[PDB]
Amino acid sequence: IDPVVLQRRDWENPGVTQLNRLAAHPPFASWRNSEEARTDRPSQQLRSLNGEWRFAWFPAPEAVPESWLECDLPEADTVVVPSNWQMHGYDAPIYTNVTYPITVNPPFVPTENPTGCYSLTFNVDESWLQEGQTRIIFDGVNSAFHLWCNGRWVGYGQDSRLPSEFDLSAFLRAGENRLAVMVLRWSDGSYLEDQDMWRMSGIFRDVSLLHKPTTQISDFHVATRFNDDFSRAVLEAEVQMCGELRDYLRVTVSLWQGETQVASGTAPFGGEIIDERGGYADRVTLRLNVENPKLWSAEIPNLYRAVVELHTADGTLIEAEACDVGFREVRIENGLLLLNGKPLLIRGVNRHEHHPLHGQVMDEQTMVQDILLMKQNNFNAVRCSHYPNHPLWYTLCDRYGLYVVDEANIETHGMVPMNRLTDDPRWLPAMSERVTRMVQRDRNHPSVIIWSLGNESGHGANHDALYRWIKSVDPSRPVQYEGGGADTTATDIICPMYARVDEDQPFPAVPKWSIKKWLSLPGETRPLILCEYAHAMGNSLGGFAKYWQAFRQYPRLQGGFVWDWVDQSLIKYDENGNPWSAYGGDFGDTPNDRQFCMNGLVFADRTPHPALTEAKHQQQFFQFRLSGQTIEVTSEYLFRHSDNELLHWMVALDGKPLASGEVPLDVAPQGKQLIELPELPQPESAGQLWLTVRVVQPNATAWSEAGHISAWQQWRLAENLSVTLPAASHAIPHLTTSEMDFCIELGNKRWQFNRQSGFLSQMWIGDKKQLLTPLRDQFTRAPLDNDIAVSEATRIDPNAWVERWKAAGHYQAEAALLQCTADTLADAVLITTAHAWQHQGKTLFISRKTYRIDGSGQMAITVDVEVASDTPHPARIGLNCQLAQVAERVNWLGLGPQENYPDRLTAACFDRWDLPLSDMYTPYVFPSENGLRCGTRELNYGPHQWRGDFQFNISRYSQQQLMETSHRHLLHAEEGTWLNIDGFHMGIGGDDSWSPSVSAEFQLSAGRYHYQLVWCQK
Amino acid sequence: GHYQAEAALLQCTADTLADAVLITTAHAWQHQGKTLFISRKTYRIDGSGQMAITVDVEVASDTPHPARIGLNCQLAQVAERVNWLGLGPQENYPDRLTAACFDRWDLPLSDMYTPYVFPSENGLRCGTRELNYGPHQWRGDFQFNISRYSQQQLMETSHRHLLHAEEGTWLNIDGFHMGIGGDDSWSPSVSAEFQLSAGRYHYQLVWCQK
Ligand SMILES: *[C@@H]1C[C@@H](O)[C@@H](O)[C@@H](CO)O1
Ligand SMILES: [Mg+2]
Ligand SMILES: [Mg+2]
Ligand SMILES: [Mg+2]
Ligand code: NA
Ligand code: NA
Ligand code: NA
Ligand code: NA
Ligand code: NA
Repeated sequence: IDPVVLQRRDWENPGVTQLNRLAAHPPFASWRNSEEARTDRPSQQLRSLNGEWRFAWFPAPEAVPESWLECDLPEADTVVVPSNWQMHGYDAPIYTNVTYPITVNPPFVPTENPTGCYSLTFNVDESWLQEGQTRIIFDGVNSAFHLWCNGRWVGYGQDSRLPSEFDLSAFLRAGENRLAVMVLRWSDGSYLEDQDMWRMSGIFRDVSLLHKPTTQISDFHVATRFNDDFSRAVLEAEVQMCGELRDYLRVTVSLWQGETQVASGTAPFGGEIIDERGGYADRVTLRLNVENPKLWSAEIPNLYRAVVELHTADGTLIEAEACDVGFREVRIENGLLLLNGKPLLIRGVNRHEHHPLHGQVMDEQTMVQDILLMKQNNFNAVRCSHYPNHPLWYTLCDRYGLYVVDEANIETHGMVPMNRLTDDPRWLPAMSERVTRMVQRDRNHPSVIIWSLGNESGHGANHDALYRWIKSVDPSRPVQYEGGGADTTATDIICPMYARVDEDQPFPAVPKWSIKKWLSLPGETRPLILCEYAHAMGNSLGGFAKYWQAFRQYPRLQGGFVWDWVDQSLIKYDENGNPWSAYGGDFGDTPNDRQFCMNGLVFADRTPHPALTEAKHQQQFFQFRLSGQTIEVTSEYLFRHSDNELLHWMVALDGKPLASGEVPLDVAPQGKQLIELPELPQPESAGQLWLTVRVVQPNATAWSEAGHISAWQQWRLAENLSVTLPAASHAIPHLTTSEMDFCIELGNKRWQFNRQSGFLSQMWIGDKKQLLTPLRDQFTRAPLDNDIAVSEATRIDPNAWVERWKAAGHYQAEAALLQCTADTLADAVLITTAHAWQHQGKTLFISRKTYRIDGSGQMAITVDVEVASDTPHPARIGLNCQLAQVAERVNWLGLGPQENYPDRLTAACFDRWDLPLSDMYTPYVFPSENGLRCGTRELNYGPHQWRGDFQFNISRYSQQQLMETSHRHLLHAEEGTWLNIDGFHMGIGGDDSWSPSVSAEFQLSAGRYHYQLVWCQK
Repeated sequence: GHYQAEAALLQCTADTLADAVLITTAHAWQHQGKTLFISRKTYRIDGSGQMAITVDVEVASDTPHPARIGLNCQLAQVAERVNWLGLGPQENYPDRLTAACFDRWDLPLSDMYTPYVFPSENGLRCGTRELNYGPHQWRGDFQFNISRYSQQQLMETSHRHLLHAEEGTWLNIDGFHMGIGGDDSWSPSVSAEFQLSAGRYHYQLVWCQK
């Protein structure tokens, strides 16, 4: 194909971002019936061209044969559109984080430029061509394209994340027509699309045809302005037209509240005088008064319907357009972000448009599934990281109720320095279009409360210009932008990524201050909402509660957006057709950044990670205090009463329920309720009483089913310590001493301590061996993504926990025996052991133990550990062994039921839990230490019971296998069951995942540690 | 009832090992039917003359966190000097020990008492690994105070000038001690991290002759 199209190379020129593209505008449907517009029903004037298309792949646009313009290529395939062509296997998707997937040489792209040739033969009815305007709408094309209709060149478009529209009126004929779309993978637009995500291409959002009359609504803006107490509002609708102006033309704007018309107004065209040359003859603004409007919030998403009718004075409708209207005010005042006059607390998450099968194509089902899960887990806000979303997303957020940060498709992370392009006025045109056309599209959505200038593009003069452009065109929403230090002149909100709660990170030029400190820096007055925090990569969200404590305590700390919602894993199939989750590098893509695309609170199929429950608990909308027998409930709702809430309470003695009841909740927003519990029966047993409360929603909502639990909290009540001594045992265990073993016999039970190793190597119950691997101290864990601390494949931080561990010899050190002795007591055998772990003549740890086996068949293991002060703090201080048994169930008295770690255990509840063994393993795509449960007093597995105060995990996978396997699908069940029982376990961290992030209070730094376990048969 | 709690014996047994005698004890402290604390100990006396005291303490979760978890006795010996390896040389407490340095300190006994005009617990030194007083040596990882005044006398006396040296020397050796606070002096002011709230406590002392 040629000639001007190939010679001009528009995809290597940031001065050309489009040719012949129509102006951006809010969603249109061109209804010719007002009632269909009101009810938001399908429009005959809006056709989908989604479905089966013809497609051929080429290595470069030069390889595209001319004949393709005229007719179908025989070698083409029939494929579904929308789609990313990488998902159909035509070439590899690439995962890189920061480094561009192409040589950095702006505005040039590689000569080998994968080219997708899409075509469609389709019908157009004569009615559509006799009169009016027929346009084609490409909602998303990645990254740039030329368009032909029936062999004739139509135009060109850039920006993968906003719609490109072209007038086809002069190109079409009645009956059969053919479209030819040449999509280029790389363009100068790629320099503005360096988001930390899979790099794909193609026609990946809807394609549609829209018919508008020649005289048409071309744009409209809806604003809602309020009095001081929000009891009065004015809806202001500016309407623009194209076509010939006539005196008989009219616009009517009506506002609907369900079936009730609340207001209507009509005017001819002709705006007020704006300057010395007059006003806009082709515009009119309608003003409607609304008394006591029902206000829109995420809490209660009240919506009205505005209908915009273009018509003649005699009453003949030309066309109607429409939108949902949410009556809400967003403003920053005295340093606080307010919604309808009340300060928001953002329970937010970043959300990419990712599907493990369809790549970056978004469907309604997945969108709805995401929103439901978000709301069920107490999220009220979403950031569109890092591009305008599929248009349906905003409609759903409007109707379900979520606060939205709408973000321009501008990320230049890979530039050196980051602002090389954004400070260059030659790139201001390309940047402006990414901002301005976003605003023009999305400005009528009530769910959009904040505009964002993009992501990770430094701070340049181009940001300041566009910041001001938005502030000028839309004063209704704050503008934020994190680049260049998070608090620049281009942001209304201090919006850092991964600024910690208490700890400063004083990077040169772009420091990350403690969020508490940041607020009070000399002269600073703005609110702080983190654009990204609590990096949810694999086994993560350590310290999430620290953020939420601070958000609640500090008025100007107004929350943040977790990074992020969903793992960007992709599905591949093995030789047997079995699906597996894949990450960076698994497609032959290179260079790549491996698992760094998986940072989600949920797996790609939307199965929750364990971190999601911690998020739900910390983001609860009711706060609880206990005083005596009085529960104080405080509502953090700003607008709604608790009109779908009852409080269930339960008192239990070590898991055994003793008393329970329920009280309806009747709490005003920001209000308090006092609940006096009845007099509780005193227990005639030793142990700890535990109070658990939970908030239950009795009725189904749009986002939840009847019985949904929205909040919970636990307290210790009375404890009665056990003073009664167990009865003197009848049986007495016997000590047999050989050269190789200390053996202990009690009935048909046997304990065998290997005297060379100094470990318990075997146990027998009759003729059944109990151990496959001896019981040994363990001080290492299979490294979490946080311990590894890598964000770019070719970058290692020597301070990373795994790096320090490896270098200190933690994973290398082996036990050296210092002492192994045996003694007979009055009613017990006492085995005393001392070991040392060494690396290069350096003692890392010393473990001193006693094993006391008594007549009741209980083995009491007392362990005292020394950790050298100059060695890096160990991942854990515990024991492990491989059990011969494989049982169906795991039953424990401790924190659960889900996986919990010391810095991520607030959501867990103390109680008696019983799960299948498989649930005790968390299938993180990148395998690591997982499945731990803390605060555990009793553990039951098969014939075994362990008692003490410990943390444990239990599974068919050794720490050794977990640390040696890169992918979960490659793990194999080992013989029997691996048990890791820890006196102490280090935090998991997660403030970020590319530097040490475990807070000091969760590091194993005490130097000397003590724990005790009792092992017996159940 | 922390000041009134009475020690009730639960267990006291003796065992003879290969090279040691082992005494095992358990006690419960109770006030009006409520068990406040349980102390479980072993004393291991070997052929070298050393006595290893292992102490494990349970504290009821619903009793106010205790001021200390340790042992005390009145020694017959009155010596002139106190020698220790730990934080010093001056009085230091868990929430007030940043100024103290770890080293070998040697002071007159009188320097181990702080003469606050209103008498109270005083003269603690923390992070101590070895303590020497006359013929005795204690080793471990503990906090201690040492003086001629019992906690009882300090508690019962309003003015320092009314204190009288008791026979011998009162030794208070703690595995754990609560912070002193002071953010103000008219409400609870000891921060949570310096309160003895762990519920279960472990410490070991070795007592021998120097
Ligand atoms: C902030 C920006 C986002 O796109 C991700 O790169 C995240 C780390 O995974 O940091
Ligand atoms: Mg271009
Ligand atoms: Mg980035
Ligand atoms: Mg809690
Ligand atoms: Na706040
Ligand atoms: Na990432
Ligand atoms: Na209710
Ligand atoms: Na691994
Ligand atoms: Na006193």
